[PDB]
Parts: sequence; C-alpha cells; structure tokens
Amino acid sequence: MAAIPPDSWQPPNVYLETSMGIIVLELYWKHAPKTCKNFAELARRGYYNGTKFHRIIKDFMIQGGDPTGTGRGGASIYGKQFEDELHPDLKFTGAGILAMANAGPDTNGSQFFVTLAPTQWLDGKHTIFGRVCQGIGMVNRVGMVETNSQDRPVDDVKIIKAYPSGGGGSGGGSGGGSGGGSGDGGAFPEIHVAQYPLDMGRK
Repeated sequence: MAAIPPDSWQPPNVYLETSMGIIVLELYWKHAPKTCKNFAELARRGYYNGTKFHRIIKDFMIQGGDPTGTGRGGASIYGKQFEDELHPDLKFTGAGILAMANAGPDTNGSQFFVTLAPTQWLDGKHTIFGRVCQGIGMVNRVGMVETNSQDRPVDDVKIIKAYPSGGGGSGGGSGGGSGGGSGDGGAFPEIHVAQYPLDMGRK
C-alpha cells in the first residue's frame, strides 16, 4: 500500500552541503520504515535546499531543518503530521546520533537533529533513527560554537545543497592498523555498544 509514490531512487544515505561544510547522514531503513521514507522523500524532493540549523546547543544537539521557522517545518508532501513512532530501539552510545525532530508526540515533521552527546532527556520525546557519517568533524566544530563575536551568535548555518547519494567509505591498515576510521563519522547507536566519535560527548 502506497500513500506517497516516490518514483525515483532513494539512497539510504544523503549528503547535506552546508555553509560550513558537508554533513552526510543515513536513515534507519533497517527498523524505521516511516522515518527512512520521510527524510528520503523530502531529499529526492529538494526540501533541505531551503532549510537551516535552528538549534545549536554545545555538547547537546543540533536541530536542522524547518524551512518555515515555526517549529513544525514544511513536510507538505504528506499533508498532516504523522503518528508518534517514539521508540529508540537504539541507544545513545555516543555523539552523532541522528534523530527525527517534531513539534509534539505525533506532530512529527520533516525536521531532524544530531546529538553532540548521549541524549537520555529526549528518549521518549523524539524518535531516533539516524547515523551521521563523513561529517562529524563539521558537526563538532559547528555544534561547539555559540558566538561568532561580541554578543553575536555564530551566523545561521543552513543546508546549501542537499542530495541523496550513498557514501560507503573504505579504510585500510595492512601491516599496522594502529589508527582505524579513515575519514569522518559519528558514533554507532545501532550496534548497542558504548563508543564515541571524537571524544566531544565524553570530554
């Protein structure tokens, strides 16, 4: 049964090129059949190309989206708001947890946010189903900043160009893989084990 025909290719991963850099993230097509479709649908639409980061709290979370600036975003493709899917099957393992933003329990919209630390204060307030990749350093240097100068907050960062495309990534260390993790990427809440991307959530 199809309420909204995508009729296109929706990669499980998308890249958001912002005024600061690029933020690549994926949706949980694994466990969240709604959330993955919602973000993907708006991605292949071209909704993020007019969205901005509205809430940037250091070591907290970074809310991104809401083209309207009212707290519920656009999301006019499905008309109304969607049921409360509030159930983090994953856990706040570290920083880099991509979650879905909403104005109420079932007032879920097309907005999202990334957590700079293990968020247990929104476990049942925001449905969490996402993973950030190859952009955690940006999310870090963007989430840690509050002011640009005097008493002026860091000028609003927005998503300049956003397109759905699968970034896999590949590493290596034949003979001495002392490092590990060639590139960027947040923590993995899907593996259900505690680990941090770059210490920012534990330090």
